[PDB]
Parts: sequence; structure tokens; C-alpha cells
Amino acid sequence: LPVVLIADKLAPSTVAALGDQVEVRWVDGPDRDKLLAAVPEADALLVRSATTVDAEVLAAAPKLKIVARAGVGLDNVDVDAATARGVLVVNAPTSNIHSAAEHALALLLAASRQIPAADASLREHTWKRSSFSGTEIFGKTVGVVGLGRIGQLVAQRIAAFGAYVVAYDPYVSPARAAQLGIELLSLDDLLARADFISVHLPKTPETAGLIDKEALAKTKPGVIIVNAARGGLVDEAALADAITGGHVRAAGLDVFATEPCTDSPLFELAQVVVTPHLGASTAEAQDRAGTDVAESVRLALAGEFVPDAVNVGGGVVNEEVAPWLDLVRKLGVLAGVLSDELPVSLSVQVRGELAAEEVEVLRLSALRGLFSAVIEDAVTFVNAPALAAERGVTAEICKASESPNHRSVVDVRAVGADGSVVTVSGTLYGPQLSQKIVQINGRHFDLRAQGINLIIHYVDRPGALGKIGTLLGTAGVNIQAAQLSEDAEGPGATILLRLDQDVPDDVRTAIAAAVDAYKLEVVDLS
Amino acid sequence: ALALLLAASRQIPAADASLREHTWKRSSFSGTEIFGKTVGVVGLGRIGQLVAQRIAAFGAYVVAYDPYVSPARAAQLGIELLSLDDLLARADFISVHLPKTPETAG
Amino acid sequence: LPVVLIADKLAPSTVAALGDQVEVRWVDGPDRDKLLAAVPEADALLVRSATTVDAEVLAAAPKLKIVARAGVGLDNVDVDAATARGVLVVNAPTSNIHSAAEHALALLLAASRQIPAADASLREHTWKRSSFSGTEIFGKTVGVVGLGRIGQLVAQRIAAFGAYVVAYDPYVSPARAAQLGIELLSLDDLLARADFISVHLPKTPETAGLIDKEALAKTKPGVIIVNAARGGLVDEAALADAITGGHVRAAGLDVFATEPCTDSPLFELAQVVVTPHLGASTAEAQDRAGTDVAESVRLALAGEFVPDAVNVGGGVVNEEVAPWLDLVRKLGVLAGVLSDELPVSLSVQVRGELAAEEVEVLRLSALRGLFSAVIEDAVTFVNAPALAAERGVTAEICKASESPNHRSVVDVRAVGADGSVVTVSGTLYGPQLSQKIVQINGRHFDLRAQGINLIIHYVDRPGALGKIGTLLGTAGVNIQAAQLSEDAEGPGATILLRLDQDVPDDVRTAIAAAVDAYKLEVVDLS
Amino acid sequence: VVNEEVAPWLDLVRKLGVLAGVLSDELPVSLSVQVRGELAAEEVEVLRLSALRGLFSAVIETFVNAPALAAERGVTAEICKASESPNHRSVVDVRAVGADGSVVTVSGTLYGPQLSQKIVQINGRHFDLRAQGINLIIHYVDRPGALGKIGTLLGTAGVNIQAAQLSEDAEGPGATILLRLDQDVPDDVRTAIAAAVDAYKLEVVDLS
Repeated sequence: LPVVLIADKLAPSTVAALGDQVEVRWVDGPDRDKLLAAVPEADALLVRSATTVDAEVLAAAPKLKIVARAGVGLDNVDVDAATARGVLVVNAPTSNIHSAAEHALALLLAASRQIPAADASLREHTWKRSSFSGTEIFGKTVGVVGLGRIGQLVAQRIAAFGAYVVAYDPYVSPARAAQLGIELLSLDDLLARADFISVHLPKTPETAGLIDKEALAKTKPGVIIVNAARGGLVDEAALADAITGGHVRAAGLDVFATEPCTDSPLFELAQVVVTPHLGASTAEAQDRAGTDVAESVRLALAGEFVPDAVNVGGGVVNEEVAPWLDLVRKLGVLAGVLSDELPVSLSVQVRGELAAEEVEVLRLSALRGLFSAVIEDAVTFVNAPALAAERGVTAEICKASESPNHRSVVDVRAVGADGSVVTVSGTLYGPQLSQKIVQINGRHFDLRAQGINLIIHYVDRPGALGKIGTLLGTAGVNIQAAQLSEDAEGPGATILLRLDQDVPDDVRTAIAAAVDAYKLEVVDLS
Repeated sequence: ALALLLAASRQIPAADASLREHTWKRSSFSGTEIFGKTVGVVGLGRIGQLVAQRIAAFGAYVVAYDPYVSPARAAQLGIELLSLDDLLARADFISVHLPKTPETAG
Repeated sequence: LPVVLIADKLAPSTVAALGDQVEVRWVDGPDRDKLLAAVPEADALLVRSATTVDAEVLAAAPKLKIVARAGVGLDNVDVDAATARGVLVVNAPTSNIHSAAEHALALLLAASRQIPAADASLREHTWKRSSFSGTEIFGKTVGVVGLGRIGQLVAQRIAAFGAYVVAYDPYVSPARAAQLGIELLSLDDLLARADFISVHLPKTPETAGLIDKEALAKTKPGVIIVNAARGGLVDEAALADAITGGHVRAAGLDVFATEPCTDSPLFELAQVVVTPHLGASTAEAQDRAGTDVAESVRLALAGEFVPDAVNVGGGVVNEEVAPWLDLVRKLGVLAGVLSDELPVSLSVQVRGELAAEEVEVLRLSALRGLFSAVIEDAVTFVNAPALAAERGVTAEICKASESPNHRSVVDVRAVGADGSVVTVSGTLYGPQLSQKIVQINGRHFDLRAQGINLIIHYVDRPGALGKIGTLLGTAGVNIQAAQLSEDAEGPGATILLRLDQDVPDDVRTAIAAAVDAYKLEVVDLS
Repeated sequence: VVNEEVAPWLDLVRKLGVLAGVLSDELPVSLSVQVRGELAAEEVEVLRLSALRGLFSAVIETFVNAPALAAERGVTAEICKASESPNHRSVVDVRAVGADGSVVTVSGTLYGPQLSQKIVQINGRHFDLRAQGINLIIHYVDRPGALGKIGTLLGTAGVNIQAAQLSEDAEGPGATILLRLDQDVPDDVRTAIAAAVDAYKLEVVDLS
């Protein structure tokens, strides 16, 4: 009878979802000696955040099948390690959404009404009612930056206050927004137009420090801004500058560029409400984490599908199909990048020898690629059913016996809402099974799918390759591989380069001007 | 009203103060989710009805006590009318307001 | 133990899907005396096409729950009668698709290669090999008119011959086409561009006689055309004219404007292959019809959902929600008509008192509305799950306690792929519960949702109402009700009229010119 | 009877031989043609002749004079057929060894409806270029500016590039490059290019 080791503060009621087919025991997880002694006969490991599920732990745990995190975060878990030992990692990704949206709302009201200061004022014994002045919400515009689950929640709640909602999110399809009854804007237009901004981005180099000194300066004077989402999404220093200057009326942070956080100058400003990362401190949110994580462990031990799965592990993937996960992920990205807007759907097409395999994971990989920009690292799998409902993009697979050129090739067709298609293809071959991008939109070639790749679609005149190469040489950037050809027909040609580092902004720009680029992108294929 | 209901539910002022004092007392707070919970509104003047409508969007059920309110209006507001007794038994939150008849209130 | 009366030639194996929870008996259906005697204790009635399930039959059958048709057609069934007696009608809508696509293909090849004539030639004992000349398919363009299931099937098959496929179908979303790897064209562009045309439209006044003398004249000389779909989709006389003139090379009809068909002049032309409605004459297609219809009867007797359902019956619908089916159907249409293109999704919104009801059927009604143009009559319900997969449009419901003005109102938001929204609202009120359209795109009013309604969106100058009214008066057409107002802002205003008959084409045109219409539509709301 | 499945390969393999030659600095002492993949099932001896054929067109000012022409210059041909191809469904490898011992390999394939002859390997670097038009190959020192200078000089000569692909080498401090030009390179430009990137080797050959 399977053993489930619970190594963090999780109530047995909280995990009654593990039927009576399992023997459930507890251990004091943050006690290394005890934990290590306990894990050896665990089929399953539930943890919260106090326990660190380490390289050492997993090696101590040779019978392990599922390490489950009752929570959203993964920082206390070394997934890559679990992946390499065949151990399925899972979490509770949607267990905190309600508590966190509610907190965003709390912070928003608390800040517009100077609550803790008022409350503090009666705590000192003074009637300073005349000094306060709050901001009314009815009829105001609210800008939601990032329209994932929590942002869509906050959007429903705030809307019922009679606010207008607008959002910025290049990773929600326009139709999906419109269904939510939300107007999609460039982050420029939101900034200008919102009276309230609540931010709801994951943390990704794409994202960190979005709302900088330069962004705050486009915001409506009188803005109230709220970040209950991540780390340093809104620049603490530039915020302090704007509060003080009065340009922004108030703020509410739940999260800090670096926590534990004790010494910010934000704690000296009054008009800024702050709380020590409370968004998910709710008995309801912790129980949900547990009950969810229980259910996943159940599915996982019945050998059923595990949609909350973070990675791959156990025979859930053939050795022959395994190496294609990463590459298809890469096509996904690329197809994302080469698209004008966000595709309404991915059509993963698998041809040649590979078509004999179970290749349904590869559809998950493509999506995981396409959405790299709003997905945090450790996550490798994601919920397709959930993704569709939330953002409104889907994916499907099609197998085909014949592969025209290579023995096996995977083609990713990003389809645009308007009927247009971008296609990107890769294969693997050779004793090393290296990843090669072998087609982009009718253009065949062979490039290692690795490193920093620059892609340009410019005007085909003599010496454009010159201009591009020579500009790069001046930036002191080496080219590892390059490829160009035709455009279907017309003006325009298409180049792709592996470089040894990023192209800095002014340089990136100079190139667009020198070949008169239509489009110019830079993508990290690692 | 909604502001105070959330401040009280997430302990905002106590929390904020912890930081003011330069302590990381994250581990000291534990709040209450509104979602799926039942909210008692006592008294249904325009404000109480507005509050009923703002809370329903948090996904809470709203019951309320107010014997002079148009029952129609209450069902349009998504509200289940109750006796003050039953509301008191079933409420996870309660927000009290001027009733429809000013000072039928006790 | 439930009784299932099988009144047509259907094998017991063919219906083994009805578990052993039922007592199954047969009757000679086309024998009225026998049938009528048999039906009284039937809980269920399976028929094929020989039996006519009549007003008389249903009244003879007071215990009846499901009349099931092993087939696609319904002409042998009076649904409206079954609807009014609470008896659920069902069919096998997708049982013939493979046999019918294959037949289309058969006809296409048979005709391009003059097969029956060749075969006929060896039957007379002559080696007339030198006289024949067939048409090769590889590299040719094939135009598929109507991209429903069968058309998408034919499209996959023909594509594997190395043909290019293009299609005309304003009721498949552009993204859906592109996923199928098909280029969507105006029927004008298809006509010009196709070397082969196979047609795949249902029969609807929208549709009957599409390919007329005028259409055939835009087709590529050398076209081969194939109609295996419906009745008279391609005009028999105009086809005969073009075959003879040589402009079209060959044809293949499986179906006839009026069948039984014995005397067409098409039977005198050689280059036209003809067969007596064989598309579904396949033992595989009949067994499928049966096995499908069995399964529906099973679900229906377990009181489970019945997706193949053609109508409503049994407590599957509250009396209070019942009268809203038709009206919401009407919004669906309207929302279709007022949209620039085909919506990617319908957002049915139900507000006020009605929000207390089970209103999931209303989502089905909206879709049934939107697709009226490609749906045959008797069908009232349709498969939403199937609709989405096929055409790529979805629908959802949202309930809301409050209705701003009326006590109950339903709003249908057609959302465009590009994020734009058309909204059309109706209610019912009064002792008669008459259907009223009460909002279109921010404009509130009160119009009976019945009759022939003309809608114009023209330029707002003085006397435009004059021009419109006076033009109509000259066409001798009476106006029963009218409504106009503002456009959001800008130039343009919007009028809606109930008329006692159609606006003929030249007149319809004259109006557009006189108010300088942007858009002008005419819709039958019955 | 040359088999319908093999016929399209003749011209391509001829091309492979023009490449193997123009690329060896010394005239070669052996030429080795290796068919791998589905083609191996066919009788491909006539491919050897094609290879030898290009190879001698590209060095000496028919299909039966060739084998005897070769022996008169010490060049020995060999051909190989193996079912295993590790990437393409079919691929032919032409291989020329020099007196000293230095190796050159070039590979082609056909695929698609228009079975287009593509070049695919040059010394263990992978490419997918149409084996047609005037191509310029360069083996040079891999450093920043290299690509810049090649382009700038070509541009400056009014020479337009149709397609091109370059890759850094397996282990050397060098890199390779293949460009399709719309016209030939005057000799001086060839030399100016060579000097500029420290070309170990430069060549222009015309794959009509």
C-alpha cells in the first residue's frame, strides 16, 4: 500500500482526497536528519515551503514518484533534479488566485482611502478626520497590466464598482479580451489612460522592472498604483520619487524586489500601503493548495494524467520522443516571435519516422514555447485545457507518414486570427541529436537551434548583408552561423544569425535603418 | 464599506504597521477569503444595495435583512431576503447599513 | 422494461448498442395497420425512411419518448408534431459523411475519365480507346463550395492527389480554414480559379440554385463540376447549356432538383456522369446510421443528454425558459446579419429574472440562429461541441442578477476575431409573451421580432428617412414598424423596418444609393 | 535502363563532382561516391560516372570515355551503397582524396514535388542550398567583421547575393561560407575578399 510522506504543516483533512488506498505519514520536513531518514520508503512527497526538496533528498528517495508542492511557488524544489530521476513534480497553480485578487483589491482600496494611516491615527488618540482625502472609484478607469487569471478576477471585481476596465497583455487574444468585456491597449495607452493600475505579470526578464521611472511619467497625475503580483515589477525607487513629487497619489505593494524587506524608503512614505507578501496568506488558500495537491497525487498514483504536472517523469514519455520536447519548445517560441500578433492557435505537425510515436506532449511543448514570455522557469508542461480558457489560444497535433526531406521533422504552424500562417520547422539528427531549425515559411536550411539568434526581414538590395555584418562587427559581436534567402516574392529578404551575445538597442536600431528593416527580432534559443 | 471589509479581512493596517516598524512579520498574519462565503447585509438603503452588488462580484452569496425593501429589487440585486435571525446564523461577514426606512433600524 | 419498436429494415446486431435493459421488437413500418397497432406500448421508435412517423402515429403512441431516424434526412418525420407531444426526435447526422465524400470523389474521377462511357463501350464490343481523353488532377486547383464535414473530407482526399484546395464558405472562420490548410475565397474567385468544383451546401433559400447560368459563365473553360450534395444546387438547365457549348468539360450529379428523376436532358449528354442519389447507399453508412441512432436512444432512455437531438422534448426545458428559445434564435440570426464577417464566438448573456432558470439551451439557440443559413429546417437544436470543431465558432452563457431596464433580457454579443463586438438584445413580455428586439449596439427600443425586417446603416442627413420611406412606397411595400437613431457618434444613423414583403433587388440598391448606405440587410424573422 | 528513381540524380551528382574538384587544391588521387538512404536500394553505378564526369569537366578542357580518362590520370573511383542515412531520406556523398592525404566532401539531395537538387554538406558543415547559379565558397578565419567585409566588397562590386549560409567550423579557428551570386566575381574582387577575411580558400563555380 503506497506511502505518502507529508513533510510540512498540512492537515490530514486537508488531504483526505488521497483515498484510503494509501498509507499517509508526517515528518518534520525542515529537520534534515529526520526528513532524510523518513523519505526512503515514500512513494510520494507533499511539501509546503519549509521543506527543501533537494538533490540530496531525491537521491535518498529511490521509490519516489511525485513530489507535490502545496502552493504556487517552486523555489524550495530542484525540479531539474527530480526530472532526471524520473520524479514527477506537481504544484497547485490555481489555489491562490482568489486570495491574491482579493488582496490586490484590498491594497487598492486601502490605499485610495489611506486606511492604515487613519486607523493608526485613532490608535494614537487624535481626531484627524479633516486631514484625509480618499479617491472614489465609480466611473474611473482601471488599467490591468497582465490579464492572466488573477488579473481577470481583479477585472471582474473592480468592474462591479462601476469602473471601466482596460488591460495590457500581448498574450491574450483580442477576442478573448472582448469576451471578458475588456479593451486591450498598448502599455503606453493604458499608462496614459488609467486612473488605477493594478499589475499582474509573472516575473521574466521580459518583465522585471516594467514600470520604471520612464513609465510612471506617462501615467495620469493622481494615479493610484498597486502591485500585488511579483517582486519588483514596479521600480521601487522611481515610485518613491513620484509619490514624493505627488504625481502618483498612492500605492500598495504586497511584494518586494528583494524580500525579506525591512529597509525600503517606501516604508517612510505614507501614501504607500505595504504588506509582507500576504496575497496568499489565507486559510482558504492554504487548504486549497492542499486539497488540490492531494488530488494530483491521487491521479499520479493511479497512473492517471496529471495536468497540474510541472515537468516530465516516469514513462509519461518515450526515449525516442524525449529529445524532441526541447526542440519543439524552441519552434514554439520562434513561431511566436515571427508572428505579427499572438496566434489564435498552434498546429503542431509531426512528419516522418516520429509519426509512429506518442507525440501528444509535443503539442504541450509548442504552447510552452509560445508562452515562454509569461511562464516562469521550472514549469515545462502546462495545462492546455486551462491555457485555452484563460488566454484563448489552442494547440493540436497532426501526424503524417511522409516527411519530404528529413526522416522526421516537426512543423509548427502558428495560425493568425485573420487566417494568415507562420510556419517554423525543426529536426534532430546525428549521434548527438542536435536541434536544428530547418524551415521558416517556405525557406529551407540548417541552423543549430541554440544561443542568441537575430532575425531580420529587410529590403533586398546589394550589400545589405554587408551593412548588417559590418554594423555587428563594429558592435564587437561575433556571428556563429547565418542564413538568408528570398522572400516568397517581391521586395524583402530574410536573414537569421547565431551570435555570441545580445545586440544592444541603438545597434539593433541602426541595423533596421541600414537595411530598412520591416521587422527585427532577437531571440534566445536556450 | 468594501474597503473596511477587506482591510479587516487581510489585517492591512496591522500588517502595514509591521513594516513601518521594520519587522518582517509575514509569518504572523492570516486572513480570510471572501470567495464562496456568505455575506450578510443589514439594511438595504441605496448604499447597502450598492455594497450587495460590489460583494457579489467577489463570488460571495448575499443574504440581507430589510423587511421594507421591494423583494423584486432584492432579487434583482442578487439577494436572498432573510430574517435578522437567519442572516445572523449564516453570515461569514456582515456589513450593516441604513435600511430602506430610515431608522426602522435598531 | 422499456420497449423499442423498430419499424424499418434494421439488423438487431446493427442496434446491439441498446443494452439489455430494453425489450426490442420489430414491426412492418410501411404497413399502416400493423404500425398503428404496434406503437401504443413503444417507449422508443426507430425508423429508417420507409416508415412515415406522422401526426396519426404519434397520437397513437402515448408512451413515446424518442423517435429516432437511422439517417440524415427527416422528410419521413413530422418533428413539429413530435415537439408538441413532448417526443424527442433524433437522427444520425454524421453517419453518411464518409460514404458521401467518397461518392463525390467517385463522381469526380468517373467524370474526368469518362468511365461509364468507356465501360459502356467495351459492353457493345468496340475498341474505341482513341476517342477518350480524361483530365489529370495532380497540380490542378479544386474549388470546394461549402466547407462542412463532407467538404472538409473531400478536401483532405483530393489534396492527397496533389491538388490545390480553395473553398467558399462564409460560415467557416478564416482561422479554421487555415488550420485545414485551405484558402478561403469569394465564390467569384473560386469560380474563376478552380479547375474542379465539388459542391457541398445544404439546401436553403440562401442556397438553392447557386451555380446558375451566370455562375457557370465565370468558371474556367475546361472545368469539371460535381454536385453530390443537394437537390438542385447547380442549375440543371444551365449546366446542360454549358456542357453542350463545351465550356464545362464534364459533370457528375448524384442528386436532382426533383427526384425521382427519369427524364432530365442531362441523361442525353455523355460528358455528365449521373447516379440515382447513391451518396449514402453503402452497407457501412447504413450500419453507422443504426449504431449511432441506437446509442442516442440509449442515452435518451437513461435520461442522459442527447447531442444528436433534433429538437426539444421531455422536461429538457422549463416552461418559463421555453418561450425564450425562439427569440434567442432570432437574436442569433440578427447578430449574424449585423456582423461584418462571421463571429468567432457568441457570448449569450442572460439578465434579470430569467437568470434564475436553467438557460444552457439558450446558448444552443443563439448558435442555431447564427447558422440558420446552413441549417435545414426541422433541426432546432445543434451539436455545439461538433459545431466548434467543424466551423470553429463557439458559444457561452453568462447569467447576471440585474437587468437594467426590463425584468428579464437576453443579450447576444457576437465577438469578431479582431476583437470587435456586435450586441443584439431581446425580451418577452405580456400576457402573450411576444418577442421584442430591445437593443442593437447601444440603441434601445421596442420592435416585434417577426416578419421581414430591413436594416439600414446610412449617412445621417435631413430627409434620409424621407428618401427611404418614399422609395419603399413606390415599390408598393408597406411598413409595419420602424426605428432609427444615433450612431454612437460620427456620420451614419441606423433604421430598422418591419415590412409586409421582400424589398426587390434594384429597390434595395436604389435605397443604398439614396441614403448612401454603408450596409443594407434584409432579414426574415420567422 | 537507368531507373526512373535514379535519373534525377545524375545531374545533381555531376554537380557534386564539380564541387569535389574545384575544392581540392591538388588534383585528387581518389574520388569516392557514397549513396546513403532510399537511393541505396537502386542501381546507382551510373552515379559514379556522373561524379567522375563533373570532376573531370572541372579540371580538363562522355560517359564511357571518362572511366578510361581517369585511369590515365591515376584517379581511382569507388562507389558505396548503404541503407543507413542518419538525417536525409537519401543523400549522395562525393569524396576526393589528395596525393598528400587531404580530404574534401560534398553532398546533395532531391526532395519535394519539384525535386530540387540541394547541396547539403561541405566538409561536415550542413547547408541547404540549391545546386544552381553562380556560387562562391569561402573557407576563412572566423572573427568579427568577416561576414561584414565579404558582403561589403560584394555589394561594392554591384554583385547581388541570392542566398547564403555560413557556419563556424567544428574545431578550427575558422568558418565556412557559401553564397549564390547573380553574376561572376571579377578576379580582383575575389582577391580583395580573400585578403580581407584571411581566406584559407576561395572558389567560384557555376552549377547550371
